[PDB]
Amino acid sequence: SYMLPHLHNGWQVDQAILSEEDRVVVIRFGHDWDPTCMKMDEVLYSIAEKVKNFAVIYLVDITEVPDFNKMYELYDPCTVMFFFRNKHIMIDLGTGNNNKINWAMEDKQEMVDIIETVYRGARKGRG
Repeated sequence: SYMLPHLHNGWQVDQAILSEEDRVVVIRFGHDWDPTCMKMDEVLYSIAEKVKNFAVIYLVDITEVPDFNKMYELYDPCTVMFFFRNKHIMIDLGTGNNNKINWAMEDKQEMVDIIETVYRGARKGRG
């Protein structure tokens, strides 16, 4: 089961997005034996509990998760995505130059920066 909570089901995903009960939510799409995921996951452990009370990340594999396959939906190595207010928002784990985080590169540095603006920015309130 590991630490970083995962998810692979339309019922758990469609419900998880709305079942935040905190603030935001992070989701990763790729493979269990993916390199880009190994790097991102490494940072998660350091940037998880730090604000888990507000944000709720969830790993996902582009094979077990029935997120509309169509026929050849697969093509990209890996990538991350954030969800807030039950909406799909494009937020990179820690863009170093450009393009989503498919190659993975930021560690607990670029991440903490983005997560700080996302977790705090995607609050929707008046705190």
